[PDB]
Amino acid sequence: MTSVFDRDDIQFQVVVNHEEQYSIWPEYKEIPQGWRAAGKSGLKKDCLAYIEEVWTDMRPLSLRQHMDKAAG
Repeated sequence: MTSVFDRDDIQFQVVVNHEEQYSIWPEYKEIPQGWRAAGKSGLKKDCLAYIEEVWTDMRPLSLRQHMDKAAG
């Protein structure tokens, strides 16, 4: 057996600009000065779903991306 161990999970995070716009950024990269991390960090699909909401309390309108494929 090999000891490499397959763990190909590339994580991202949601970043917000001073214009309160929501974008995605890889976890492994430093954020450009002027933005900050917000929401949840995780897979790209997590980030996609999040921005769709973009916050949600009444209804996750990411449901409209279920018409596309799977909200991710």
